[PDB]
Amino acid sequence: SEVAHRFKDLGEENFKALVLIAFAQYLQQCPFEDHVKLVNEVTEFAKTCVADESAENCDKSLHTLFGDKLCTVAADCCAKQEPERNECFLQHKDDNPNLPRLVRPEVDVMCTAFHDNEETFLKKYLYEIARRHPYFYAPELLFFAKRYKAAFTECCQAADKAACLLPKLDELRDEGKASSAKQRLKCASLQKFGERAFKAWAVARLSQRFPKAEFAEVSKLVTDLTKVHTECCHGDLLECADDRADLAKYICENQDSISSKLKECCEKPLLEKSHCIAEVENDEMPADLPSLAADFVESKDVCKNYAEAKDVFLGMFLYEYARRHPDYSVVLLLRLAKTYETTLEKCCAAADPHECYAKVFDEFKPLVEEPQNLIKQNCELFEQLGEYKFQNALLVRYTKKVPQVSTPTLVEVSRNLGKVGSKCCKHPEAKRMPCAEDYLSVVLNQLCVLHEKTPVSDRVTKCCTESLVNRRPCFSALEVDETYVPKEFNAETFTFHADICTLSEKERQIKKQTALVELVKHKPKATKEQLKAVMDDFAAFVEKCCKADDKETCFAEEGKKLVAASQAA
Ligand SMILES: CCCc1oc(CCC(=O)O)c(C(=O)O)c1C
Ligand SMILES: CCCc1oc(CCC(=O)O)c(C(=O)O)c1C
Repeated sequence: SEVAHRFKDLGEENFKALVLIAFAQYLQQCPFEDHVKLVNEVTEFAKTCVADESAENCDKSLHTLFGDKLCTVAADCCAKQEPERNECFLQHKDDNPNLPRLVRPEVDVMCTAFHDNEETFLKKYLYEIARRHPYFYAPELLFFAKRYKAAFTECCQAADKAACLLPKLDELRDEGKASSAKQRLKCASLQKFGERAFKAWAVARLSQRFPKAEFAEVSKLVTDLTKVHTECCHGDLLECADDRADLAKYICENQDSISSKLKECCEKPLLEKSHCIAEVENDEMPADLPSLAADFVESKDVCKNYAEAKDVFLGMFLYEYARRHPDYSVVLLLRLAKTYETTLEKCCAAADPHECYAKVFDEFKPLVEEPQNLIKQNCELFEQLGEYKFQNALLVRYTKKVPQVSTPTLVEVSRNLGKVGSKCCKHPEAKRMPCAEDYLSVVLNQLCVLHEKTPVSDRVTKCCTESLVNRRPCFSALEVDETYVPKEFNAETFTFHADICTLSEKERQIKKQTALVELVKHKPKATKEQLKAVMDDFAAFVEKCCKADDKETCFAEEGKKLVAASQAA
């Protein structure tokens, strides 16, 4: 029995949680009650299996069972069988489910609901997160849940909870979104590009983090990590969590052979141990390391070694280059590796290979400078404009690049891209590139998966599917879509009401940014000069109307003077 297997390994508490997440992720629209129902029914069945490992259908695979249990509450998907049936669900996951925004009751109600029923208050948290983020890294969701519990458990018995809980909950919402985004990139890499693409990413990333580890060690770590994510991304949450535990054990047992910063991590609870290991900083770089040119460009055996085991050889190149460049972003290292490979492919087919591939490092110089100049520029701009204005600048840029993309996606993607400014610019040159460019890769992947749902721009498609590692350079190279036909104004789109006054300070900027997008789509060829001079107007329209006697009509009146002056510029 497979269910029995995993149950013992995970226990009843984790087993129940993971199954709840699996269900909320497949059928995101179904109510909490129903999932809870199916979870218990499934959990009890598991209990009978532990005992009689041949009872009902304890012989079956998790998918069969899980699928049949969901099919008692959903249709075409359920008509199919085994493989096809499961693939069906995976394809129907919704990255942008039409779910009501989630509002949180006053501190008092929460603590009551938490204290009264603790298991229920937590199961609902997992449910509400899993259904909105169909790809959240399961094992990590269990880690946030405990952290969530610790928040209430501590803050509800204090002097002023509002002050103690609200903050800690915000820190959790944000970090939970970042995590969700990082994991969405991992699944997309695996699902749209193949495991080879993910392995390459892992080697480079783990080699930067574990500089002292041996190639054969990193390779072992990479092979295992790949399996973990291959399972979590395919919906095999139980085995994923299981496998992820093993990997954490291994790493801790063999610390000395991997990194010296793993100590603090291995001295804590499972869930906290895994999370800690995944986020540990880079170990110090080994002292006396030879020059890369030695074994990779000067040696005359290059082509022979490349021919013998193209995969191991390139893998070794990446590890060697990555380990000594924690200052480079993972995508840049992958671009370098791609450049080196392309060179051996053509060069090793020449008369004198050596001569041909002798200057490959001169091919790197341009690739290393592009990212550095981009970062240097944009951080200088960020420092001058501040976050809000920087996001506006990016908003104008991206809309002009890909005007067809829906206004909600553009606004979300641009705001996020703009956060790269606060998140990375404060770091010194040395750590800026990994921070900025790898973060940009997560954000642009967001754009790509949201866009794939309803394609409207061949330019977004091409840049999203051509190369995983070149996405950022592809997007940056775009300027203005010259074939784009300007949109025609819509009264409703630019009519500001008094309801924007109740909305939070941020919910306002968001509205103004939404208006800026619509503007740009209407006047692509407009300049940043006019745009600014118009934005400041909208600001005025809010302050007036919002504080001017009983006026819900000012919105139509003040809005009239607005559009009038807006149609003029
Ligand atoms: C095996 C090395 C430690 C490690 O690293 C990662 C990826 C973190 C990242 O993406 O940078 C994980 C994980 O995904 O669970 C673990 C465990
Ligand atoms: C901090 C980096 C974020 C960033 O900055 C730019 C402006 C580049 C330029 O000045 O051309 C882009 C982009 O064009 O896509 C991105 C992404």
